[PDB]
Amino acid sequence: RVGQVTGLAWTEVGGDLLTIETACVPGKGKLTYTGSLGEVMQESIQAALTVVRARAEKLGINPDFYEKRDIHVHVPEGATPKDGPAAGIAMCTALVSCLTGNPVRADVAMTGEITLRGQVLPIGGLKEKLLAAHRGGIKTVLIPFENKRDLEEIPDNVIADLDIHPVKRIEEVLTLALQNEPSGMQVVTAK
Amino acid sequence: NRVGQVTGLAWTEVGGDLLTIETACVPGKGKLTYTGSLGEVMQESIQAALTVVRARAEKLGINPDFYEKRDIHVHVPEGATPKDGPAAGIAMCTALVSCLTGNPVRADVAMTGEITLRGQVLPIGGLKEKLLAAHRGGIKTVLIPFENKRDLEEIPDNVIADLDIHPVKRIEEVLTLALQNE
Amino acid sequence: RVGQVTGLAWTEVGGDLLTIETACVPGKGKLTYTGSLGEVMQESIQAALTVVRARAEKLGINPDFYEKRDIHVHVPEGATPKDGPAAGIAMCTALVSCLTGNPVRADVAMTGEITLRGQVLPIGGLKEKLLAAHRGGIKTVLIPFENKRDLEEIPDNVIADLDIHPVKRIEEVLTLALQNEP
Amino acid sequence: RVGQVTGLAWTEVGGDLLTIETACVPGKGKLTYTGSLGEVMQESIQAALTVVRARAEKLGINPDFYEKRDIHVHVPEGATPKDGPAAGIAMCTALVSCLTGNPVRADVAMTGEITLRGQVLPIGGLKEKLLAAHRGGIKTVLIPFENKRDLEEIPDNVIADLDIHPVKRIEEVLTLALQNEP
Amino acid sequence: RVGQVTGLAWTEVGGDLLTIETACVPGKGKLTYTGSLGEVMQESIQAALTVVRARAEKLGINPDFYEKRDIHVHVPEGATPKDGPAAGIAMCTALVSCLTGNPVRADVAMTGEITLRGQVLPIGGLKEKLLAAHRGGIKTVLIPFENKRDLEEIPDNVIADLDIHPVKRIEEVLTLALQNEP
Amino acid sequence: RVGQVTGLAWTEVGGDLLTIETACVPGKGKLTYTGSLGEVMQESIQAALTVVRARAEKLGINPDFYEKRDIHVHVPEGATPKDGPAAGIAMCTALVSCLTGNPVRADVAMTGEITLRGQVLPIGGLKEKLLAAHRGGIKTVLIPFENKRDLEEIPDNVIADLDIHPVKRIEEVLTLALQNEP
Repeated sequence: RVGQVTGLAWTEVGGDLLTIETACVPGKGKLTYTGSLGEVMQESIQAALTVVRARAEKLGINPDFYEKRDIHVHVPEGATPKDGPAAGIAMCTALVSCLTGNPVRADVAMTGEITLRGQVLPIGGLKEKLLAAHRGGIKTVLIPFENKRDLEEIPDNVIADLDIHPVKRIEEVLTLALQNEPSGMQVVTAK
Repeated sequence: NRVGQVTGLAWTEVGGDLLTIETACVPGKGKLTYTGSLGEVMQESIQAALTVVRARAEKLGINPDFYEKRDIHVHVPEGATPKDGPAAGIAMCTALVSCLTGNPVRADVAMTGEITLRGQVLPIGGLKEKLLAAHRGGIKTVLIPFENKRDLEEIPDNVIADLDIHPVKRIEEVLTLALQNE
Repeated sequence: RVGQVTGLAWTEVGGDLLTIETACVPGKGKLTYTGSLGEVMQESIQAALTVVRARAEKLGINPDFYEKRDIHVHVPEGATPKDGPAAGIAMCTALVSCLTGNPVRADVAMTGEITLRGQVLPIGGLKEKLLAAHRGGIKTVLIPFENKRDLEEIPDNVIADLDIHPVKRIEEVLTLALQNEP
Repeated sequence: RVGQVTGLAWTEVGGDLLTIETACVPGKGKLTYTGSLGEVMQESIQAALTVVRARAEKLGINPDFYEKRDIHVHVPEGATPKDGPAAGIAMCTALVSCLTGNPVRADVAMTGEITLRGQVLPIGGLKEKLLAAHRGGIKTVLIPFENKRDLEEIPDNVIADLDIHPVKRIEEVLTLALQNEP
Repeated sequence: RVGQVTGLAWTEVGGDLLTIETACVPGKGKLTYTGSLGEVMQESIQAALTVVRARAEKLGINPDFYEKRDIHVHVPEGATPKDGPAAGIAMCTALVSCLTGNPVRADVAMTGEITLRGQVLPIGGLKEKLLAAHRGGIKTVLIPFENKRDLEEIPDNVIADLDIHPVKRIEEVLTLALQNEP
Repeated sequence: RVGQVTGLAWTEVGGDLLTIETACVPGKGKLTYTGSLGEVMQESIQAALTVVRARAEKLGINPDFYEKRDIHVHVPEGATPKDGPAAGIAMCTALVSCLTGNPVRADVAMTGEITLRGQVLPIGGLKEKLLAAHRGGIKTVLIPFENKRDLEEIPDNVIADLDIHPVKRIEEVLTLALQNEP
């Protein structure tokens, strides 16, 4: 799906999984975000968007086009309170996909705090996040490189059904989550 | 006549029930306003409904730039009744499509369901009380989310007898069923 | 010019007579509303303006008047809290009068909740309102159609002194309350 | 004396007197009101300003002043909370004076609530206001006509050196308060 | 493009020595204020600005400086809550200094509330303020004319060491505080 | 590298090493501050921002940047509350870096309240801030000149390892923090 990403982050009912949605429609450069989102999660969307815009050239988003779009990120179920920083890289991925028409890869989830520099910072509650992904039949989860330590204390039955890809930067997350290569143009070389 | 109207079933502090969702779309400059003693969740459902229409504007027969040329006012009477939740979403989407196209809505049809940006219809809570309101209100046909079908067993036989309940998965089905012309 | 209508609506000390004032001078589209107005009454003014906007051409108003008018709705006494939806039809009438220069009738008061579609919904406290009109020497009162039931309990002399007209729709209100044609 | 008017209105310390000040310099139509003003007094300013706009042509003011002048109302002492509607006719007078160069008259004070139609409505605590006028060497006081009967329960000596003019309409206030025929 | 004055005004610590800063960088008329300022102090900034604007021609400031400058008034220490009207004459001084390039004499501190007419009104806590100027090594202090009596209850040993200039109007403050005659 | 500064400031636990980020992409002047920042810290960003504007020309910065760029200051970790004025010089450094493309030295940490005139004011918690820098591998720390006295009671081993540069003004800060001469 274009603009749809599965994040793992905190909701009232524990650190469940989140179905993030995004729309990029004819407009005037307005950003709106909804889904009973707490302050910290809101700010993660703002950080995620700035990350995209700072990388517009590499990702092929023209500023002309971007200022003629409104963006709405919505996170159903609408009434469920969600919060925290851990959907950061999912917001970013969703927004790149939304702006470029680049479909998100099926059966991937991701968790991690985004920074303006593109670094994926570690999150809390990896146990229950991975539990939620397993429960949902997710096949591949992207997690912060720096949470690799936390995999040890997770039951090996859940670990077995999940393909875990620890990531350090947003460029890697995008290559792992989107169908087409989001950064640059493709050069073929032969030896 | 730039005002769409649709019978919704949604939560109210006087026991969540039958409401008319209204949506006007007069000449303007792309301002959204919403009224009716709405809680935050319901307010956000209006945003989501709008976005569904804006994204599907061509497939729906609406000018894709309609939003620069129109003001949108969504109102949910009765005006003093505190109301909330996502269950009016598909009614808001329908009202807005009606308002912009001139296609009237069937007054004998009511609807309940959370809408997503992807045009899917998600399940709601308190289906009993919703369907009770549709029954008491003399509504003929109710659209409910497909995932609320299992909830239909707890509904009293006489309400199931009275009401033609059509479960829906997508906004497409909603519009086909609720709008008079297409 | 200055639009001026007598409504019956809730104040801190109960339902009472309110002088609703409107000014609509050349401008850029600003809406201001004052009078120690609670949020519900504020929303009723928004609803009333939308009704007018949606009927602009039928009413003979340039449909882009909102681009070139500022509108100030004010409800004295300034210090007295007021609230609820029952001035809706008065607000609409005041707006129409001001924007068309069609003066409001002498000795008419009105109570009733407006909706964007133009249906007039019933209000509470009709007895207190009708008593206030009667004490104030008002000759004609427009009430919502679904308040006909509340007339039984009104003192007989009050019913006899007042000309009471139940209305279903805003068009009826404008025809009865405005001095000229519409 | 231009744009400077003595109002009589409520302050947190009493019904004290108010030195209302105004500035109106070329700009984009900014409106600023300061002086620890409560919501009701702020609302009286908006009412006063709409009355001026509605009458701009008859008062010698260019009606585009809303877009060509920045207006600042300020009521020292800055930290003293002030509120209520009773400075309404003082605000209207201040604004007219500021916008036409017409100085207010020495030793005049005024109290009265303003309506959009220009009627002056009665106020409370008249005795305290007249006392503040007396202690302030005010020789002429404008008051609402409906406060005439309140002059009875005020004593002989706190009035005998005050020239009290009960007024019904804003025109009368402006004629009495300003130096040149408005 | 940064003016600097030492004021004496109320802080959460007490009415102390305070560096009031103002920048006036090229721009399009935005006003920015920071320094943990309470609402009364913010309003004193608005009065100060209006005073400078009303007198721009006299002072040698280009008219329409408010079209072409952004103004930022900051009062360190950033975390210390401050409030009241007493920095008013210091804000005026800083703004005139920023706009004209006329440096402020660092041997001068000042306190006083400013009115739109340029009058200086008396302030509170004179004792604390003059003690903090003395402790701070300030030679000269400007105070409201009406605060003269208050000197009599401040230790004579402190007051003997201060060159105190009681002032009625903003012109007197600008002549005393600005290095070059404005 | 560019638009990235290591600060020492206040934090809900008490550690104090802060990773300050900035971006300044093409836009229309929007300003966004995130990272759970308290109001005093946000004001320090506004102060820092005006410092850059005042000096834009000297720093090679296009003075149009304030309406031509969108500036985002973010301080992870996103969830951790942060406040106080002690990141002011860091915020200024981060902003200058971003707008010039001049990389910040990764071996430098800093702490210091900033003023509109560019002076660096003393902060609190020096002992805890320096211990954070000692533990965290930083080689050079910029501290306000007036905190020199606080080094006396900090343990020798935490300071023996650090190159501590006490600074009075932002110009020093920028020379020592940035890779290429500002």
